[PDB]
Amino acid sequence: KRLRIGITLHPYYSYVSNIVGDKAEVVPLIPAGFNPHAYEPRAEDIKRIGTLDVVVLNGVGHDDFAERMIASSEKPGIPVIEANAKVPLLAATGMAARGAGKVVNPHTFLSISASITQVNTIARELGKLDPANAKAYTRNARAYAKRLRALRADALARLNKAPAADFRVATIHGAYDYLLREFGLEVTAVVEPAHGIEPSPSQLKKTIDQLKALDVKVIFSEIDFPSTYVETIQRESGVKLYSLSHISYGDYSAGKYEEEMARNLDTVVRAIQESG
Ligand SMILES: [Mn+2]
Ligand SMILES: [Mn+2]
Ligand SMILES: [Mn+2]
Ligand SMILES: [Mn+2]
Ligand SMILES: [Mn+2]
Ligand SMILES: [Mn+2]
Ligand SMILES: [Mn+2]
Ligand SMILES: [Mn+2]
Ligand SMILES: [Mn+2]
Ligand SMILES: [Mn+2]
Ligand SMILES: [Mn+2]
Ligand SMILES: [Mn+2]
Repeated sequence: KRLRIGITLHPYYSYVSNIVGDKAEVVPLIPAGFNPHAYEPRAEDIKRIGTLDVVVLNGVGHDDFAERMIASSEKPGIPVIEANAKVPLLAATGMAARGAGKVVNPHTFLSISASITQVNTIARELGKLDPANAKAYTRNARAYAKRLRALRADALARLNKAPAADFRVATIHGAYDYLLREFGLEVTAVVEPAHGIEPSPSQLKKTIDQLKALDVKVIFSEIDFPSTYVETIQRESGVKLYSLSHISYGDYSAGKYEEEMARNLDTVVRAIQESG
């Protein structure tokens, strides 16, 4: 004792740290500065799972590497918190065609409302494991949710007018479908054919031709692990470029999620305000 809680992605470090405080230890599975899309399990990181009591998973497609790390560890039967067990999932593409047709968008963590649902699931499941700190977990979860709710409200407060009917939005990476739904907006197109997959020159050309035909106004690119082909899209479509954070780069911290979500929500507001 204390509880040793494993995490996979940076947003989950933030949720858990804000729920536990000093009552437990938040242990990242994979190193800081690693790209979760590129990550291939290492004996190094698999060997630390044996020191944990519970692992908090996204479990809906953004941390399959962790399910394999646990399976290859000293604790293959380690208690697991399915953080998205009560989150309604969007079925955004793709995962391609001749692999898996229509799948689930695993970026629930890039939503304020689905974040609050995840925070509540984690605080309840940790409460069941650590009954002595169940009250503190719940108190801290409610207070974190109030700050997440205020973050969204204060960002939307900056929006004078709703986007026009012709306001179409595209993204490089299919991470922002949940974020944009907070504005009542839909992503017209995703450039990546499947999650974390680079398009072929022919696939990129077809997409550029679709952004031009569909009159897409703005494109949301990556700050974290940027792509080489975004300037080609700029050079061929005449679409305005804005960048968003996937909350996957740098050091793990409690504040990281709310710091980067505030910047994301302000970038989306700036993109709307700059449409008129
Ligand atoms: Mn304990
Ligand atoms: Mn559990
Ligand atoms: Mn808090
Ligand atoms: Mn996707
Ligand atoms: Mn992703
Ligand atoms: Mn919508
Ligand atoms: Mn959408
Ligand atoms: Mn696609
Ligand atoms: Mn390419
Ligand atoms: Mn065309
Ligand atoms: Mn990019
Ligand atoms: Mn910290």
